[PDB]
Formats: sequence, structure tokens, C-alpha cells
Amino acid sequence: ASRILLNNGAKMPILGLGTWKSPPGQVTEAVKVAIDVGYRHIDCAHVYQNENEVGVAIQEKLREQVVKREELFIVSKLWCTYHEKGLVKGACQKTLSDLKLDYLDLYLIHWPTGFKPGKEFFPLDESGNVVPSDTNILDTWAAMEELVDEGLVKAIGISNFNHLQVEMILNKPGLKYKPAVNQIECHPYLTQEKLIQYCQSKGIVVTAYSPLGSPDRPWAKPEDPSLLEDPRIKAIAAKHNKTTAQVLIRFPMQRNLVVIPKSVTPERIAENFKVFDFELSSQDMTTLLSYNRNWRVCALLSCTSHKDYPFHEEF
Ligand SMILES: NC(=O)c1ccc[n+]([C@@H]2O[C@H](COP(=O)([O-])OP(=O)(O)OC[C@H]3O[C@@H](n4cnc5c(N)ncnc54)[C@H](OP(=O)(O)O)[C@@H]3O)[C@@H](O)[C@H]2O)c1
Ligand SMILES: O=C(O)CCc1cccc(-c2ccc([N+](=O)[O-])o2)c1
Repeated sequence: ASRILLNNGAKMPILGLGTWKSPPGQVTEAVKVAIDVGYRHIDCAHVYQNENEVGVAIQEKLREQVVKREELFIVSKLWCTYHEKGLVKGACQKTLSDLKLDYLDLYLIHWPTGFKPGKEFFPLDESGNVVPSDTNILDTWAAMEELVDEGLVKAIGISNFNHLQVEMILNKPGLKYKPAVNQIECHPYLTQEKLIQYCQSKGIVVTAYSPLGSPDRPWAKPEDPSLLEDPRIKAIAAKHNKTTAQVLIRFPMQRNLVVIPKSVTPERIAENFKVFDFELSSQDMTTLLSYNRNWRVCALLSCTSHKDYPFHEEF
């Protein structure tokens, strides 16, 4: 099956196109190509600074009648500087305006860490520490629930929440809507078994981000581990007559995850979608899981003292 059922009753395509780091001059064509070759889920965020350009592509394909709005699954995320209850709606509305949509299929709290509101996405003190917000995440969640009730979003969820943070949302007094999704980093070097099992056991769908290990991350070092170049993964790919990237995308799919590889290269966008016609064996899956080394692409030193920093806990 190409979609997974969410706890709001909607179906979410298990493959989507990522857009973090997609240059604004290239992302419009990337999204157009993606839709042309079958993608029906785009992962966006205000902090990526390219939602207007993503929106241009979506709008053209809707106008062209290449795809109906009901067939698309568009995801965006509430940035850290908008956790205050009174800022949530405006942040969502700005994203809707940029994407040129009247609703989002899914809106995520991007990180559990709230930051001081202002123009800067990462407000810093004079010593380089991020400046936190005092807004309780449970209050941010209530504000997210209001978006469902106002028709701006069909589903709400969370991202980069650890198990205790997920539990805190699930245990919120007066909880109205459970989170539909937790979007987290996940790949063979950070397999996330514990957190995934917990989320799935609660009916929360997990989306795997950076499934290729984010080789274009700005802080990449030459000596870092590289999934795409791992000869063991290359060997599994060769056995199946697929590329290493295709194996890396298929892997989370077979764990009942959604996966959102990013590309702005038309040939790769197409390659990355050709993952529905082969199966990794259980042995392949266990072998890929065995490569776990708790290696994390996405975490910032500036945030490590924030009270809600998610990655101190084991999971
Ligand atoms: N919620 C969060 O906090 C969070 C954090 C990180 C990421 N995300 C989401 O997850 C998406 C994916 O993660 P990511 O962008 O970090 O990294 P990724 O999808 O793991 O890797 C993207 C990199 O892989 C390259 N690539 C793509 N397909 C390839 C292929 N078939 N062969 C070889 N190279 C290929 C891309 O190059 P080209 O583009 O040049 O083709 C790009 O450099 C993001 O774009 C974003 O939407 C969310
Ligand atoms: O958020 C995205 O989707 C991409 C930008 C990014 C990349 C890496 C890290 C953090 C980030 C935001 C907050 C923290 N933190 O460690 O608490 O890290 C944010």
C-alpha cells in the first residue's frame, strides 16, 4: 500500500519529497517534476525559507489539473519562535499564504524547544546560547488543536519529540486531538527502535527524515560516516538491482514508516520514487538495523541547554 492510515482518519502517502536546503531557484521545478513522476506528499517548513517557491509548483500543478488538491498531502511545521499560543495561528496562516493553500494536510510542532519570538529564527544571547520561550508545550499543543477546529489543518503532529515528550502530549489534561505523526531522524545509523515502537504502539505514525543521511547538511565533515557510500548497503542494493538510495528509502517503508528523501535533481527525484516494486528480506532488514551507531545529523550545540532539548534522553 502506498498510503498509511492516520489516527485522524486520513491517508498519508508513505513517500514524500523533502525540501530543506532546496534552493529557492530550484525547488519550484523540483516539486513540479516530483508531482509529474508520482509524488503526492511534500514536506515543507517555514524555516526552510522556500515555501513561496514550493507553493508556485503546487499551484501550477493544481491549475494544470495534473493532480487534485484532495490527492495531495502537504505538510508544514510551526517554527520554534512561534510556540506562544497567540502566534500559532498567524504562523500557520503565513505558511498557507506562501504555499497558496486553504488547508494543510498535516501541521507539526517542528521541535519541542520554544525560542523567544522575533525576526531571528535562532535568537541568541551574547554567549551563543539560544534564548528560550517560557511557553509550555502543552499550551502550544492546545493552540495546534484550535487549528484543526478552525479548518486550517486536517491533522496535527510533532517532530523531534523524545519518548517522554510524546508521553507528555498524550498525557495532556483535556487532550482533544492526539498527535497523528512524530517526524524524527531515522536511517541505518540511527535506527530509533525504542522511540518508533513506542509511537507505533500509541497509534502515532512515524516519519523518517534524513533517510539518506543528509549528505548536503552544512556541518558535514569529510570524515563522517556516509550511508550512500557504505559498501555493505551498496551490496544489498546490488543484490536487488537497485541503487543505494533506493534501498535507504525502501528500508523505512518496510518498518511501517513514512519517508521523505530530499532532492532537487530531476533524475534523483524520479529514482527515489521507484521503490514500490521490490522487497528487502527480513534478513536484509535486520542487517540494515544492525548498522545502528546512534549517529545523529540534526542537533544543535546552541540548543543543548534548552530545558526541552530532546536528545539528552536515551530515546
Ligand atoms: N523535522 C525536522 O526537524 C527535519 C530535519 C531534517 C530534515 N527534515 C525533512 O526531511 C527531508 C530529508 O532530509 P534531508 O534533506 O536532511 O536529507 P536526505 O533526504 O537524507 O538527503 C538529501 C541529500 O541527498 C541527495 N540525494 C537525494 N537523492 C539522491 C540519490 N538518489 N542519490 C544520491 N544522492 C541523493 C540530495 O542531493 P540533491 O538535492 O542535490 O539531488 C541531498 O544532498 C528534509 O529535506 C526535510 O524535508 C526534517
Ligand atoms: O529543523 C529542520 O527541519 C532543519 C533545521 C535544523 C537542523 C538541525 C537542527 C535543528 C534544531 C532546531 C532545534 C534543535 N535542537 O537541537 O534543539 O536543533 C534545526
